[PDB]
Order: sequence, then C-alpha cells, then structure tokens
Amino acid sequence: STGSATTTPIDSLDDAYITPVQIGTPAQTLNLDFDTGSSDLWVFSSETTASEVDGQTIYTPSKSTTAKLLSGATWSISYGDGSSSSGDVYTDTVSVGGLTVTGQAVESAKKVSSSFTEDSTIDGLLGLAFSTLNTVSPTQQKTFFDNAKASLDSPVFTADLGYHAPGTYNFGFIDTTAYTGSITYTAVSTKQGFWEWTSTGYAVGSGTFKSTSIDGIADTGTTLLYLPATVVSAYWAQVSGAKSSSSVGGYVFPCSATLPSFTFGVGSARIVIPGDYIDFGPISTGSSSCFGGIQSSAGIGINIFGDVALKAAFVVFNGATTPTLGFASK
Repeated sequence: STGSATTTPIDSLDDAYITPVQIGTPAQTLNLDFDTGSSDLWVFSSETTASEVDGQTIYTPSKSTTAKLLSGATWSISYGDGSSSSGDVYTDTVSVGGLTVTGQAVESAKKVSSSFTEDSTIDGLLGLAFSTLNTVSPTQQKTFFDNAKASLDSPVFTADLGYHAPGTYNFGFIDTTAYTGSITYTAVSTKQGFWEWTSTGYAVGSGTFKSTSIDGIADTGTTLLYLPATVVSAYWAQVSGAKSSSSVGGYVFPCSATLPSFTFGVGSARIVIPGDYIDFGPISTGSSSCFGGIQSSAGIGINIFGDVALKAAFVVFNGATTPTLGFASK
C-alpha cells in the first residue's frame, strides 16, 4: 500500500503545515501537524477542556463506531517551544492520503497549553519520530508510520514541503518526479528517538563550503533552522544591519535587506536554502525589523533542521531495519 496527502502552510510565513487526516467511522477529518520530531498522535476532542478550545475541529470518539478506549492509559507531552498537552487514549481507524491504519492510538487531549488553544488552524499533531519517544503510559504506543510500515510497498515516507505553498507527504513510495538530480542518503542514529544525522558542513551565500560535522535532527514540526552559534554568526555577519537581539529573542535584520542563501551538506551533496526562505517577516506588525530564519541552537541542546531547511529539499525518511535519511534538491 501507499498514501499521498497534501500539506498546507497554516499562514503566510510557513510557521507550520497542516495535513488532513481521517479519524474514525464515519470519518472525522482533522488537520494535523505532521511532526518528525515527536511520536504522539494527539487531537483536540470532545474531552478537551472547553475553555481551551477556540476554533479547532474536534474528534468525538462517541460518534465513531471503531473508537476504543485504551483502559487506564494516559499521555502527557512537552515540546521544545514550551507548549504541552495531555489526556487519555483511544484506538481508532486512521487514514492519511488513502493509507489506512486500524487500531492506531489516537491520544485525546483533556488539556492543552495556550499556544495550542491560540492556533485555531491546528487540530492536533501526528508524530513521525521513533516510537521510543511516545508518551503513552503505562504502555507506549506506536506511531502511524510504525503501524503502517509492514503494509507499505517500501518502508519509507517522504516530506516535500513548499515555500509559501502546499507540498506533499507520501507514504510507501518515492516519487521520482518530485526532485531534481539524485537523492543522497546519509546515516541516522535513533539513540535519542529522533531522525538524527550528521551534516557535512555549510556555506554562506557564494562563500566556499566549510567541511565540518554538524549533528542534528530532521524536524518537520520546528519552523526554523537551529544551528551552532559559530555557524549562525557566520551567516548573519554577511547581512548588513543584522544583529542578535536578546529582547526579540534572536537574530533580526532590516526588512529591506537582501539575504544570502545558506547551503548545508549531505555527504558530498549540497542543499541550498534561498535567502528568501530565511525571511520570517516583521518582528511585530509594521516594524521595519525582520526576524531571521536561521537561529542559534545554543541552549536547545540539539541542532534542528526544521522547515526552513527541509522545505529546500525532497526528504526521504527511510524506516528500513537500519534507518537512513535521503535528501534531494528540487
């Protein structure tokens, strides 16, 4: 089997992407944030504290003939941006782009933090990291991909995120028409539960490529590119008027600036992030200062290849017995 679903930016900055997911019988379609940096599939629901729901579409398990309560089970997650959610657990039938998993754990939110409430466009998350990060207790549950794997034509999914445009998540096949040139594959460590790999270096604009190992994670659920302070300083030093602002919370630059591209290494191959992808717009409405899309990872404890980087590539998440990552230009 295979599946193919379109993923759509939630706003004009590509802050996140939502993908329609069919849950239950008859189908309830919710727009979820596919997150390769976490491993829980959780949804706003009929159980979510009413005051914490503001415009989201909710899953109502009592209206699904295939929903089953996982007796005694609970879940609780905290994300890197400080947001969080928690609740109880159902299994139900879940379909993505035509691919169906029966008995998928669907984590029903009883409580969500303010940033989730305040985002009316995201109805929940669908985790695509390794199932070792799943937060269900007492017994951890498998991700959608883990459950689907044995049914898939090939044990892979691909992320093809758009710049200011829709893109695609495919399951079980590689669309050879979706990229230019060849896919370069690189090793993955699952030791921390992430799609963790080592970039071979970087270049700033037309500068010569610097060969240096940068360990990080491929994370579709993170908006920006977070890299070591050395690398980030080298980038913003090439932008007139750019500076790190502790009050704003990162590098800012004159909105009138022309941003250089940023290149990262995948083995001997290279992915070029155009300068425009690095512009995340005015720091506040009407400001002539803009927020940068490449920021320091110092204090995160990990480098994150988020959407700014991934949307410049066609990305293969190869869940074979020994997982790998593949990157192509497009």
